[PDB]
Amino acid sequence: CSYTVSRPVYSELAFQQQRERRLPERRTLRDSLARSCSCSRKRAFGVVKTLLPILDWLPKYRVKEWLLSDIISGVSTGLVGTLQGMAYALLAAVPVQFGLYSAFFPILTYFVFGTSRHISVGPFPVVSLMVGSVVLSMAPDDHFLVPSGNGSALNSTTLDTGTRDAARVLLASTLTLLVGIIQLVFGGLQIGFIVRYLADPLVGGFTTAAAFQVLVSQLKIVLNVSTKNYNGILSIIYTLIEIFQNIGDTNIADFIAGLLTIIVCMAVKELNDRFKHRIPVPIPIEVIVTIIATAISYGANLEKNYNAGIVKSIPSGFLPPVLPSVGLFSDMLAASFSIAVVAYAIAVSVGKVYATKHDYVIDGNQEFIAFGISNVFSGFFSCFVATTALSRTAVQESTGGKTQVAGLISAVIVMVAIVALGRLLEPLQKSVLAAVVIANLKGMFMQVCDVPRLWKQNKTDAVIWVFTCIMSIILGLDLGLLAGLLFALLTVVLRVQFPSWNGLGSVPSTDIYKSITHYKNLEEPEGVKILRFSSPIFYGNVDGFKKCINSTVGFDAIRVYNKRLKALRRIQKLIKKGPKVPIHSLVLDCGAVSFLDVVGVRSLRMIVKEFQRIDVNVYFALLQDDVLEKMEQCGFFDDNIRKDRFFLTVHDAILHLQNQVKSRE
Amino acid sequence: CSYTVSRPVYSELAFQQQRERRLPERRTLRDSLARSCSCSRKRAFGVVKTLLPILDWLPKYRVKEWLLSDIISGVSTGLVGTLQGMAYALLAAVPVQFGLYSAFFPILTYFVFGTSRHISVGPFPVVSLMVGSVVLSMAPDDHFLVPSGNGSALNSTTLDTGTRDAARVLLASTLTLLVGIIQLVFGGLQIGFIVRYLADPLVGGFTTAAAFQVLVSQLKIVLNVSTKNYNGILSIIYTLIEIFQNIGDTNIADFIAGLLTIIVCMAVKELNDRFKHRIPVPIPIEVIVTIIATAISYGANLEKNYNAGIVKSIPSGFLPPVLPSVGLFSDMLAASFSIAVVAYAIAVSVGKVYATKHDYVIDGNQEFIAFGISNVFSGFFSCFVATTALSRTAVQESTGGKTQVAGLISAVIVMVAIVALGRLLEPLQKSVLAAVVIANLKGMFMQVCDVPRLWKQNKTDAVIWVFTCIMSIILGLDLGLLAGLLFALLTVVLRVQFPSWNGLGSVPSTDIYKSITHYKNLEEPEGVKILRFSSPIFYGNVDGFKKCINSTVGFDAIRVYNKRLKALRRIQKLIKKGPKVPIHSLVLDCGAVSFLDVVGVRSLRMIVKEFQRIDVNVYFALLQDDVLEKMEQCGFFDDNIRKDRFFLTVHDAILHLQNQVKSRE
Repeated sequence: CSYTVSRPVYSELAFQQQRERRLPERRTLRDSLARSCSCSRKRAFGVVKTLLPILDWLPKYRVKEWLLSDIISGVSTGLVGTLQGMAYALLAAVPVQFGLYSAFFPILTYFVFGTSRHISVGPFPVVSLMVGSVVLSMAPDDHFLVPSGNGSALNSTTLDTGTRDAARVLLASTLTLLVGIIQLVFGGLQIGFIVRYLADPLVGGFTTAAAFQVLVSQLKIVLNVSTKNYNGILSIIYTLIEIFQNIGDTNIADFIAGLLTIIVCMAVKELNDRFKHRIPVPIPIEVIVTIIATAISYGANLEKNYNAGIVKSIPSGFLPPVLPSVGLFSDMLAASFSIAVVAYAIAVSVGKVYATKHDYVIDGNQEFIAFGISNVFSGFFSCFVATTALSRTAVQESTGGKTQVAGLISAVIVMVAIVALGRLLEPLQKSVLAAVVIANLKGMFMQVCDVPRLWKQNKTDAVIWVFTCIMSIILGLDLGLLAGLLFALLTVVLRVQFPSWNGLGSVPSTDIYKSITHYKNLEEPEGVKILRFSSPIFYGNVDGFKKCINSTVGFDAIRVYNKRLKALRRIQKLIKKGPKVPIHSLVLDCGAVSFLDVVGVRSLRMIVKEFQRIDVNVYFALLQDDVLEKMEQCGFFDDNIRKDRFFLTVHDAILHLQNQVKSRE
Repeated sequence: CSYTVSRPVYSELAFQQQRERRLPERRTLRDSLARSCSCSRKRAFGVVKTLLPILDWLPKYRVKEWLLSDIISGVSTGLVGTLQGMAYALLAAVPVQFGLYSAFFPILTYFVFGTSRHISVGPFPVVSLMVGSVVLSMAPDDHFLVPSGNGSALNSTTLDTGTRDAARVLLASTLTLLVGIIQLVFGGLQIGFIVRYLADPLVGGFTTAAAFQVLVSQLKIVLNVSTKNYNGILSIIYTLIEIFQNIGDTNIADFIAGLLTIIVCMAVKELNDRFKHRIPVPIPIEVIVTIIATAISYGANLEKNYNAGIVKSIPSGFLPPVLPSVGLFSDMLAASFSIAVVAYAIAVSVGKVYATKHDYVIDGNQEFIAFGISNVFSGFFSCFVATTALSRTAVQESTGGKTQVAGLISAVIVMVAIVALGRLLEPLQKSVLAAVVIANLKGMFMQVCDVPRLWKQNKTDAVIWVFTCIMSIILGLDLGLLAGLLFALLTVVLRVQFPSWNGLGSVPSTDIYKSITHYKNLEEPEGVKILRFSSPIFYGNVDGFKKCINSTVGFDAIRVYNKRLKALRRIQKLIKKGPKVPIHSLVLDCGAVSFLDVVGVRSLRMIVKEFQRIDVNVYFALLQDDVLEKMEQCGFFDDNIRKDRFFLTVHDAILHLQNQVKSRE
């Protein structure tokens, strides 16, 4: 309707006098720590109710209808889990039997501390790759070769397959303990704002470039070539050239088998996703392609006939717990910190997707403790880092999943695949397992189509995507995440250092002020020049704030005062012998200021002092209360710059000048 | 007087229709690049005048009295500068004559490109300490010892003084050449915003730590003790422990002489600073104490009698130019970058001080270019990095200085002290030169008294002072500057990630809105809840923004919908068988937003969608045009969330809500 007000021009002091303030809360640190820790039984039961989420949904189960859906979904993901687990184990340089352990022990721990319902904890292609980089860099192949075999001329320095795996397993298991501890520290100390720095373009660009390194790494298994485990700078570029140089030393059997299941698993996946309305339950294409693979490889002995690469290394048994090799945390702390954060970032991202669709909330701090205890419990049983794969958790939700009981039943399928089953997968070719991983890389390879979308959107978000994608390819993969966080935080500083300053003018017959570079019919007060400056002034944009003022007034407060004294010598010598035209005032619309950064507030007192010497007043328009209370402490309100210079509304500053020139020409 | 307005409630569309916008400037990069480079002679004359500032003040001289003033200031500053150079030569591990060289050529170079008038370019204690640390880390003492001298049992591995000085001088020349190249690159590319990151507390803490390290080094030199040139982590602590262990192996004469000259110089300096009104020109205490030291040390032969440490290494002659040892840039790039940055920062600080004290302006890029050319010209004549010392430039201002001619006369003093004089300073003890440096450390040691002042002020800036001071002591000195800039940027990011959110309410009979946590008599509209959020929303403060919304509304937009759908199943099953109370709207006062970081506008749209499902409208109050134009591109205004939801003024949203609840119950 109508918007009419009638109030005096309360600048700063006409409003601060009659308005009583609130008494601030006293320090009383002695009572604060006492009031924090409660003694009632409600607080004691509350902290345990959220620490062990099993006491929430297990007593409130729905055996009538929920138990039936968990069994059919458990046996579904159990077959997909035991195959993806043994396939992702090749990305971490660990033997194939330790991949099944990563799909059994972490699930048993994510049943009493987990705060999700539709998350299948297990291996992950990106996370297992980062673990494999640590195992290869701290235990290479040329560090275990023993000279034996009565060679021709020199010592028979043959491969030392066998006892070499014990150096890789103890190294991978020790890494997971450090990963679990870091997650417990972030969850215990309630510090979770570090994961907020991993923006969606940063994680999207990181996973896209990580999919390339997985593609090159898995291509080595498909072509059955032998690289030199190049690690460091341009690791993916160097290993890609070595594969092309060793194309002749490939295996036709592994190539024709690996490329065949690549087309089959990908075509059926896109056919099932597109034609979802026909059949609700996705057909286990990854499972049926493995059963037919081990069946063909068993009849025709591809190990002896075509010299293919088979597993033939499944002992089909458990192992006693082994203590981690403590002492290697110094050379792995940098890599473990990156793995622990990227594992939690993917866990929450995938978890929140299936949380808003089934309308339930997932706690953030509990997710750290949940994966923290799982990684520690898996480290004591020779496992690698546990996460949640989007492809594996999609099977548990599509086939019907309600609680974590579907995952517990999925652990029984992996359970029988270790004690009794597992030996049947002996003649399975490693190229088939190296292909089901590439078939799931389609979800991350299609993320490149978001770069043109982010370019039409905020351009700074598209640069972070390309920066992280390239930096996670040139300089390793763990350093790419660190080089992306620093570049992302630097972009935030660049946006608050170079703000969007305008020339706000007045709209006729109203009180609203809009930018002069966006509208035409905006009138400005005669003599007054209004300037808006977002991105509150700090030590970095304090010099730019001076340039913004000099640009909107047309002159410089230093050169004008210099020319005055340079010309005043002629005026003061006439007795012995014998520019700032338009600017009347400067109303600074500092309404978007958040902090002060006293290093920068010293210039605000200087700016008023500079313009006061050239007969120009520098008023303020929209300073907040939390900033004005900060100026009083930083030594700004002296016997010259009083509070009357500040105002509450931008139109109040103009009314103060218009009423001042009428009573004083 | 009175502040009355009368306008309709223009929310977003009632104001955007009748208000014509301005046509944006076309890209036309061809004409922009063509219009950038000018063809007229005026632009060429201007760039030549601003590149070589000698053509400005030299033809406009005032010989009559300026000649005598510049002559006296030049002889005084020449004495002071040759003393400071022969003193700082010990901090750079180079011989004494090379300090005199570094105090001669940079002054001649800063005469045609310099843009200041009261700057005495030369050595500097901090820069000399950094150069000496680099030289010691890249050329230690145990890397040149030759076994010779027919020792007792093992090889007589005596000291190899001599040819080591050539290697140190070549290394220092390469370092200063790289510094000059980096400065020229920073100046020509017009990139000067990197120096803005060096805040005043950061520079203060860095200078305090550098003064502490200089004190430790000069105490090592005075006591005549030999350390193991420890460099790296905790270098100052290690060398202090080594000095304390080797106290017995000192020289009584050098120690007592150093203590006496320290006391004398400090007493005379404080007496001249306190009683300034008595005598205007400061008495050259350094000059007279050096004269009396070299006079006493010549009569009584302190070299043979008391076995004191004298110079006895002044050849008193020039040297042909030497080409720098190019190829060592890889192992000194970071050190040269830090040295150039700190030198330019100190130079700009001193120039701005002595320019605002004499009412003139000094350019930044021209200063960078001038210092780069000076360092490049000094690198070709066996010198180190050049800067301006606050103690040396104070003499040129106190004794009377108008132009850089005082520097040209100051070079003639060093000129006559290099070719002919200088040999008279042969018996001068190194402890006397190592004491004037400590006497000049009083200005930086008193900066510790600013920590209590910055604590009462903005506390985040007082932590940067202590953080930089400690980090530049534990982990070297060059890394402390890098560890301070990153910490400062992280502190800036933390201030824009955790904003100061309030509960703004309405003041009766007015239209201004103040924080509810600062005033008592503030009334809020029935049902409406206003929330202000500074520090524009980005990928880091999205969860913080959600938490602030949930705290200001009292509930959670997800848990309420969860409970609604969990209670709705009981309602929809009765046919088969047979919270959000106070919150009516949420006006977000997003007036302090600068950018939106589309990852954040996605969360904004998600919030608006979530609150729409619980019958709660989320309006906006003070969104700027530069943010709305970004939201229009980021895919926010769909067929459901129109622009009518946005408003121009905070009171307009309240008026609209009141009209809606009056016209519709």
